[PDB]
Amino acid sequence: ALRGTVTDFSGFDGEADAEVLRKAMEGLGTDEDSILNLLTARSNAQRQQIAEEFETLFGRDLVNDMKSELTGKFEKLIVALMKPSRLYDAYELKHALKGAGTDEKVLTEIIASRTPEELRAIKQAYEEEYGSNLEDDVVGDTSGYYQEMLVVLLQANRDPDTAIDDAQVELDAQALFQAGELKWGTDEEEFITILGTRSVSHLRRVFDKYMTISGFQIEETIDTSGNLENLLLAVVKSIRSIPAYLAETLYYAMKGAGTDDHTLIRVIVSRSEIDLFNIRKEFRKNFATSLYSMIKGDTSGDYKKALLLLSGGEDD
Ligand SMILES: [Ca+2]
Ligand SMILES: [Ca+2]
Ligand SMILES: [Ca+2]
Repeated sequence: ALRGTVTDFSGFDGEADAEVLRKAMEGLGTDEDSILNLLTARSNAQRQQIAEEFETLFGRDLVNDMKSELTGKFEKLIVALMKPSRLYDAYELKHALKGAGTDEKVLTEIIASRTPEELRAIKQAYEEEYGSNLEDDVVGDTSGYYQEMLVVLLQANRDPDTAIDDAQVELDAQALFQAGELKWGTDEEEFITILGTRSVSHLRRVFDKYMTISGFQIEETIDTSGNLENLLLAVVKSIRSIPAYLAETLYYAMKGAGTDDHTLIRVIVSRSEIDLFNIRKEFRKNFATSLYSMIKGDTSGDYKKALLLLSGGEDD
């Protein structure tokens, strides 16, 4: 059901691939086309192998060469594509942890939308790479019940789908309606436990029960909102549908004045092998154009070409 848009290339020769990229860059001048045609059509594990082979051939590090050879957004994209899947979310989290200038958007997006499995892998990749504990660094660079919600979620311990108890559904719906009357400023532990810990299917029932109880959907309570409110929205939307949430994220990365390339790159690279196909379907369903068409319009050059190759779905 969950389908990315990049898969293992058939008849893969890592050595041949290394020589293509070498021909593309050796000398003054650069063949961005050959580079982006190659790497956007190889899976991430194949890219790591291509990098290995490149080093043995040329004696040179592949990513460093592409850092000097390439420029701007296109460089940032290619270098993102070269990060191993296993470390990519751990890296984007580190990049976003900066004490005062901490990038909450990224923390929220990743933690609210990743599965239990994905979180404990991220938590392990993060300690190996950076020699510190993800939860502690998060705690040290965040505050309030935003921090609390995050730590809870980082416990990667959500309830599994079981049999539905409508009485319990009645109570939580009632508890979240009341928490929302109090503007998410009281007994925060309670609604954190409900939203951060109860099962996916339980909570989808809760959202409907809530709408009966209140007249409005739970999203309409939150949206000029704080960090904690953005997290509740991200968690709620991720509960309803992860690809929808991530389609929405892509949309706002582009809808305004310029482009939030940081987000565009991250969502495409990190989702390219999990559920980007599903993301395209939600984006078309909910925003009335292909994801392809919005990339085409908001991006240019080789950067755009690579992004469209990764994504696909022109005739969506
Ligand atoms: Ca060159
Ligand atoms: Ca980043
Ligand atoms: Ca724009």
